[PDB]
Amino acid sequence: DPDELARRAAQVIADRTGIGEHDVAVVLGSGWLPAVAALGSPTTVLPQAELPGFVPPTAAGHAGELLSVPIGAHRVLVLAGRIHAYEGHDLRYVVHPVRAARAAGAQIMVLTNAAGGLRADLQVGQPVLISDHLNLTARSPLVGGEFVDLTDAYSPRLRELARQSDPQLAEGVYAGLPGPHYETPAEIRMLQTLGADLVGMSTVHETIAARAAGAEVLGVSLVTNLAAGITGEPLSHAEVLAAGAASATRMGALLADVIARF
Amino acid sequence: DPDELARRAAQVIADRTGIGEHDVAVVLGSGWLPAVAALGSPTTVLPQAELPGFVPPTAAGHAGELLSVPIGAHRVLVLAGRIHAYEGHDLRYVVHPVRAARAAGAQIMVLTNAAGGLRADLQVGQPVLISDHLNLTARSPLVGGEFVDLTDAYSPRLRELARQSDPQLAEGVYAGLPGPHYETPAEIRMLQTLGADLVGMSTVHETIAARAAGAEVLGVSLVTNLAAGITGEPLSHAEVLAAGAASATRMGALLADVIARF
Amino acid sequence: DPDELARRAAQVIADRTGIGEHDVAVVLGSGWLPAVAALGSPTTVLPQAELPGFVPPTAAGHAGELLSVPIGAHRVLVLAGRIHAYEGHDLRYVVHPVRAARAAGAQIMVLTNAAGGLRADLQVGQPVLISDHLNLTARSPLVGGEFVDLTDAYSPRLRELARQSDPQLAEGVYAGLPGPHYETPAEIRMLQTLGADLVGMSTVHETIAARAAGAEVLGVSLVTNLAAGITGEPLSHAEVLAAGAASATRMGALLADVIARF
Ligand SMILES: Nc1nc(=O)c2ncn([C@H]3C[C@H](O)[C@@H](CO)O3)c2[nH]1
Ligand SMILES: Nc1nc(=O)c2ncn([C@H]3C[C@H](O)[C@@H](CO)O3)c2[nH]1
Ligand SMILES: Nc1nc(=O)c2ncn([C@H]3C[C@H](O)[C@@H](CO)O3)c2[nH]1
Repeated sequence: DPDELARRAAQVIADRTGIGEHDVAVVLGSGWLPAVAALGSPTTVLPQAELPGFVPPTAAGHAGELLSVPIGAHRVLVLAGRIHAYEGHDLRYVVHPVRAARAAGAQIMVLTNAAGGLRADLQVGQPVLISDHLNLTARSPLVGGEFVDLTDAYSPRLRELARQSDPQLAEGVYAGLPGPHYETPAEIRMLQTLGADLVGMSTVHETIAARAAGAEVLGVSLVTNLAAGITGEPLSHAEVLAAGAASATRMGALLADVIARF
Repeated sequence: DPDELARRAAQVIADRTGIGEHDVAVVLGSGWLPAVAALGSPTTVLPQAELPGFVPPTAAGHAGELLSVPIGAHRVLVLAGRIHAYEGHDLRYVVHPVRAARAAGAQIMVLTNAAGGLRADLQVGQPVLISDHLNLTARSPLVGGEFVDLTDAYSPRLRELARQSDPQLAEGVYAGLPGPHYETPAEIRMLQTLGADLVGMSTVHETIAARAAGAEVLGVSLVTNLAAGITGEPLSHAEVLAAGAASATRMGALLADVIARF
Repeated sequence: DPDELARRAAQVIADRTGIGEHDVAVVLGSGWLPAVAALGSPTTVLPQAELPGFVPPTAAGHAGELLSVPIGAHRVLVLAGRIHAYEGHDLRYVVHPVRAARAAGAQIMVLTNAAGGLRADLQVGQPVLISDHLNLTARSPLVGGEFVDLTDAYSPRLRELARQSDPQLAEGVYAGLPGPHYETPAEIRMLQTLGADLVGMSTVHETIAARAAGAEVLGVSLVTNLAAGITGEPLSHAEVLAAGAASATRMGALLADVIARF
């Protein structure tokens, strides 16, 4: 039961961190791992394998960590190593950290990702608030009659707060596609016609899970590349990571500043 | 085998109803349950659990009913309680009532749903004939080489007939999305660009199954809300049901009048 | 493991054909089976059931063949009988022949299909190079962190080469949908707004698999019908096959000429 394992994850967190309430959570996207040191000093580092429900039962492999990091007046659960739908596991594992985090008291999820830039003004290394998404996975992490209203899925308030920290932060619609392949240029023209400014392979489920769980969502894309076909520059995951690395100190400091304003 | 269980469901129906041919079938959408009393007097009430193939093997729970209701010169199988793709069961259970109904002689499926209104003229409580759909689930209830031509999936004739009953019935394209989450406003702008007038979480599979089974389809959406972001009014399932309730007497009477014209 | 069975398929091929490297592969689409005799003389005919990984474990049935055909200075693996996603088997079986073929040395995949024509100039019996695709299946045949850049998924060079053979070959964006149902006219207007010139039920996975495997892709659609609603002419699979048959000699000769230019 996802809610059960989430509650049980949250007991482990509170137990092992000594912290009954982590007020905020962050999921670090592709390339955002080096941003951790910029976020602050982890006080607890929890192997995700030690937390109920974080690891898909099968396809074994050394999952990442959940950090408890004091950021301003918040204990923040920071997810380092996430599961993506394209790994082929149930979405419950994709969104488990949001649910676990919510069970541990997280009222804000900061959902970060690497994204391809579609909108003309967006440039590589530029962080972009997600104002909205297009879930183009044909999936939901919610599994029977759980309506969730997705109006303001990406809290305008958290965005204003984000902008108080960085007033020039652009915002954009993010299209979540399954991946793990990147888009054809024709897909990218499609996405633009669909109203996407950003394209990625995560986030949408986590946002939906977050909202269903009663949490607010700040989405932040790091534009790591302009989306396929826009310039002709070939996309690569190693370019996405390297872009995230080159931008990671700034991204961490951005998040720390923004999260402290929450 | 879906066709087998459908044939076997149809034997149960004919046996328990005493009616060899139900000429029409109705699937009642979200909120349309109170419309039953408006449809007429059920002569037989069949627990869906007593009909082969209606209940997904696992995820147990007290399924609904299939009513045999005389409506005009028709015995009409009326599905009260339906299964939605978002329940996570195979689409065969989503569309089993259409197939069962077709096996019991249904030549017309009346597929009703609650939908969010996208088109400018559509208002809450307004019934809307489905002129067509966008199946945006990336799925089909058909499972190997079963081509079905979906040209006129929503019989223009049944629509004209529907309009003979209610000449001001608008019509619209319905986008079937998986749910169970409602759309982001950005998704709703996407859908509009895609040509949808209505958005929901059912119908498309049933229509496809219906057409594959050789049956005609009248789709009717009750607009229960304007789609996300159009007004800013938050979407809720309880608003969808309450809208369906407020509109249910009319909807039942509409369907009874329309079905008798068939 | 798809790569393992692919390598093992390739050993079988090299063993049974006596040919260590098949430089090219062709997947024949719906209706393209009669084009085989036009392609050349098969030197080996391999039941797909005798090749590791070609047949889905369950849903048994007499799969087709993989032909080794000398075409110009190439040994070409020609897939006769393919698996489509709509058969409900894992995509690994959909794309196994591309992977097997790549393991047997194929550097070019020629991916042929029947498609519905959306673009105004496209006519029935007209072959159309795929310049790009819209993967509208919400799926990928790649299964964990396998980025594949899909920029130039359909090699412009192979297209120019194709055009050296037939300078009037049009090109078009192909939208791969799951099927097996054909589109509603509203879906077809959607697809056009999305930038599709052609619509089908295959190819996109094979292209993605091909590219992931390091192979170049020539896509060729035979326009078998104008897409749903464009003319009103009802779509049928038997029309698709008959169109493919009427056009098969030409299509085979086209492919033979084009493949020899590779
Ligand atoms: N879909 C998609 N298109 C892009 O151009 C793109 N650029 C970066 N990313 C993100 C998403 C993943 O975190 C990770 C993909 O491995 O990087 C992208 N995703
Ligand atoms: N997807 C979607 N968007 C809406 O705005 C909307 N409004 C009503 N409905 C319908 C569909 C289901 O029967 C049921 C959702 O629980 O109500 C909607 N479905
Ligand atoms: N989706 C779709 N729409 C069409 O109008 C259409 N016309 C031909 N085809 C192709 C695809 C399959 O090979 C096969 C469908 O059985 O024929 C189509 N596919």
